[PDB]
Amino acid sequence: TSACENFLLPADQDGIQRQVTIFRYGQENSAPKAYLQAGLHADEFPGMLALKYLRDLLDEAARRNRIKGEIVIIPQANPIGLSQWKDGFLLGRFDHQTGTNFNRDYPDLCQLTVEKLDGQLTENAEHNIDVIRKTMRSALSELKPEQAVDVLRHKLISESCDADLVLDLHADNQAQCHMYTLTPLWPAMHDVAAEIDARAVLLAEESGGHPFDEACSAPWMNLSRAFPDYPIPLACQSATFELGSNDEVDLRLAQDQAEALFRILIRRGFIEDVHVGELPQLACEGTLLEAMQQLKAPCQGLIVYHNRLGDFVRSGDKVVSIVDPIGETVDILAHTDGVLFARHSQTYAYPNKVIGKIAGKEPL
Amino acid sequence: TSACENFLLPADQDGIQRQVTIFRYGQENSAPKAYLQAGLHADEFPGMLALKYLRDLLDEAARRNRIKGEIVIIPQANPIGLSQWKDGFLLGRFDHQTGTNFNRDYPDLCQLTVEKLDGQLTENAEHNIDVIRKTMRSALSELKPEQAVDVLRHKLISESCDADLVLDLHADNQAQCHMYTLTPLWPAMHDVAAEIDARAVLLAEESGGHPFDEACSAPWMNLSRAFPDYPIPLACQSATFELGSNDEVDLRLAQDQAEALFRILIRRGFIEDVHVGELPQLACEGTLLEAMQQLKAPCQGLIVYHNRLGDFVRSGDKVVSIVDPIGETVDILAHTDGVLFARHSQTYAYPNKVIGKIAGKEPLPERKGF
Ligand SMILES: [Mn+2]
Ligand SMILES: [Mn+2]
Ligand SMILES: [Zn+2]
Ligand SMILES: [Zn+2]
Repeated sequence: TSACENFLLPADQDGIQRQVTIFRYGQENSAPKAYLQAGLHADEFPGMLALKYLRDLLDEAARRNRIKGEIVIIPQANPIGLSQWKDGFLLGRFDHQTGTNFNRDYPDLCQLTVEKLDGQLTENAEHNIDVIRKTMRSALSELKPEQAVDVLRHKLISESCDADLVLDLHADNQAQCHMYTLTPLWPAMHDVAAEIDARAVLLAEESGGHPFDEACSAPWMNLSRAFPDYPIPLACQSATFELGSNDEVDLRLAQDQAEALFRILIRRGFIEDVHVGELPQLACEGTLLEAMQQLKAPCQGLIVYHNRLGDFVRSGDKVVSIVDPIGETVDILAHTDGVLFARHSQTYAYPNKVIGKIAGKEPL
Repeated sequence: TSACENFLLPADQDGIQRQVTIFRYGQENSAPKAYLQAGLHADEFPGMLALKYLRDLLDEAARRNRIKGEIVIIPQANPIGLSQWKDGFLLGRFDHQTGTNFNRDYPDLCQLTVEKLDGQLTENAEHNIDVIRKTMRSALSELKPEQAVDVLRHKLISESCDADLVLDLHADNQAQCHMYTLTPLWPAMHDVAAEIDARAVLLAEESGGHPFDEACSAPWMNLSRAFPDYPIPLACQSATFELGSNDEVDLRLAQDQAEALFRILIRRGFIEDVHVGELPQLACEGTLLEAMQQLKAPCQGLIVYHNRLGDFVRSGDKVVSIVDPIGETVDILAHTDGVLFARHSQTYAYPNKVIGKIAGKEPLPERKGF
């Protein structure tokens, strides 16, 4: 009662062909559609173990015949990064062959569909959703990527663009559970943030060079703006969950995160004959990404933190110092009030290294 | 206060010349000699901060004119590794240019001196120590390394081989404070182990491919065996201190470790007009390296630990599992009673990855030849 696909990438520079294993729990192309992936950055582990245990919960839901939609699970979304060992360490953030970030350069499904949708939209929002989703699938079918990493990105967006719910599971080098989403999907995804116990929710309409979560949700916002004459709702509700620290692999945590993801699926109509009960209290407000402070090391040296992970800090507070063991010490200050939701796992800096993050409000 | 030397390495593949900063607090070639280095593995930080604070303590001792010997301090013994960033991470264990481990392929000063010492030894132990140390310095003078990493290794052993006390400050990926020394320097270095609060003391006569600590202490043991007709004491007392986890950078800890290193220097006659007092409780017995179990991942996957760092584990206990999130789970057991003094910081495995260490007392059948 669970489908398993092993999608084969083309051979890399060493002639090695890698596979993306994809699990599907429901009725193909039916009902509501959910997409959950982990390990796009192959060195970010908590999502991998969480989806292993979410599978155990969905295996039971399938046996009890309780799966209402199509639920797509990819515990290891990036088998290219997962092979990239150097000197005994897994470096899973950048592609060795291209040097590019695994969570950048996704297709713009607005740019690829605006031409095709010219005469296809009506006053019926539900019609527009089905037309836009079919157009997106067609547009992607016409693309012929060659590099393993481009083929990987292509498959992942092909299997997620038409979903109602998309959770990209990530981690930071040393961080509290936090969430990113498209600004206008707040407060729509309050329930998701609450269930996973996010300690920061960071909002943007456009962030970097076309990341995966924005590749899924942004097109609905940009098409709405392209065709203001028609009802185009934000049909694909995507978010990035930073579930914790890159190396935070704990049995209890992964089980708790799997249970939270299961509760999210129940709340959004993927699981039948299960009572959830009261939504947990959200521990933070949604804030703009533009209001977040990156703490940067102005020089090389030891990273000495004066604040614990998750401390509420005030503008002017000494948060972290760079200590040259054969030289000088430099103090680095908070420039905004907020929560120090991220630091770093490797306590040595190079100049301009991001060594921490504070979720602020941008007051005036 | 102190002498400061900036020893220049030859230019690397990008034409960049790196320097090793060396501090000296005493006279020269004087009294007892101490050598302390940190960051030979450039991604191992606790020793770097500890020696910065040990310098603060020695600056004050120098101002008060209380340094009795020569004390040599190198907080960052490896400026080659310290530059080796890849994808925003510091890879400080292996040399990019040679592929070699920074703490391997040191000179065998027994092999380099046995020929020269043929007719130089007498019934006077103290004479033999001075003869062997002078011979070691000469033997090293004759060597002409060309590659930056070989020149670096050469300088570090040249400035440490003739020391009475050598502490090579290291860290492990995720570990409790623990110590390695030459088997016959146990119990001699019980005081050192006690002051640094080692939770494991691991003994070997020869470990891997010629590491630094053994390069300093082994020659005395091997020369004693080469010339059994003469008194050759273990003149150079070396140990490796794994001070904690690679990224364990804490003000309190570095200050506590600096204070402990200072107390070791006082106990061994390097600091005047300071009394130390009662030796702290030793937390563990000295055990053989061959009695230590390396836990190895038999396959790739998530590393899921069932035991906390520092837990006492029994033979047969499930300590760690390798979990393929799209496959099977494999359980890994303790095969000896002992303390799980090390695990690992990066909780994903490749086959044969060492993912933990248990300090046992019974020698294990598989642990021969390291
Ligand atoms: Mn400081
Ligand atoms: Mn398990
Ligand atoms: Zn990420
Ligand atoms: Zn080391």
